[PDB]
Amino acid sequence: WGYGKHNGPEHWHKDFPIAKGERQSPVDIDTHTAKYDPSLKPLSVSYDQATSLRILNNGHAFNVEFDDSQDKAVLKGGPLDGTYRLIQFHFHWGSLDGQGSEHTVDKKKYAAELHLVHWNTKYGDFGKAVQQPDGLAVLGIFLKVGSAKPGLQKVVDVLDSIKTKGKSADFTNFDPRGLLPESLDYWTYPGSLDTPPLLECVTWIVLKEPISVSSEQVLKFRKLNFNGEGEPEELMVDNWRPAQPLKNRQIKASF
Ligand SMILES: [Zn+2]
Repeated sequence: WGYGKHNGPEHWHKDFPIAKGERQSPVDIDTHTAKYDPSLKPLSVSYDQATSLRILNNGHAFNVEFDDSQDKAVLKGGPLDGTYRLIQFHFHWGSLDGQGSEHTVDKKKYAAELHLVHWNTKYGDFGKAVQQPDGLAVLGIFLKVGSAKPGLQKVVDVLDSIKTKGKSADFTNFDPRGLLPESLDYWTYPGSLDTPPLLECVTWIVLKEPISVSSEQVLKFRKLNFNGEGEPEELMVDNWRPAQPLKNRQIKASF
C-alpha cells in the first residue's frame, strides 16, 4: 500500500476491506449542512508538559513521537469523554498548493493537513485503544500558504536528516502549542484512521481556522522520499486520501 497508481487509495480495499465501511475518513465538510450543536463543550488542550522524543520517515509520512506513559500532553472536553493522550503528530501534503489536505471544506482543498493523534487512557495503551469505537481522537488542522510559521521551523530544519524511509532522529523539547491556530472552533464527526488498517475508532475534530505556512516551509516537505536509501527516488508528495462517503453520519459544529 502506498499513494501510487498501482498501490494507491483506490486499491486499499483488497487488503483492508474496511476501506468501504460505514465510518471512513476523511470527508468533505458541507458547512451549510453541518449542525450547530449547543451542547458541545469547548476543547481542552493541555500540552504545556509535552515531551517529544523523535521524528521518523515511515515511508508514507513523517511522525513526531511523544512520550505517552503519563498524562503530559492531553486533549479533553469538546465531544470527548475522558482523557486522550498525545502519542504522535504527522502531516499530509500535495505536489502543489492546490491540494494536500484530506478533509475538505465545501469542497475546498488546502495545501496540507496536520493530524495530532491521541488515545483514550481508559484503554491503557494505543494498541487496545484502536479496538474501540471511542478509542482515538484526532485533532486536524489545515495549512494554507502565506506567512511563515515560526513554530514549524524546528520541524522543517530536521527533514534533511530523515529524507528516506526508515530514518529517524532524536527530537526533544518540541512544543506543539506552536502549531495551534488562534481559535479552537471545530467540526466533529465519527470516523477512521486515514491509513490502513483504517480502523473505525476515531472521533475527528477539525479546526475551522487554518494556520499559515510559507511556501519555502511547505517546499521542504516536498523533498522527502517514499523510498528507502539506495532505491530509485520517489518524492513524498500527495500522501493524502480522497474524501469518502458520509453515509448517514452527521457533522456537528461548535459554532
Ligand atoms: Zn493523517
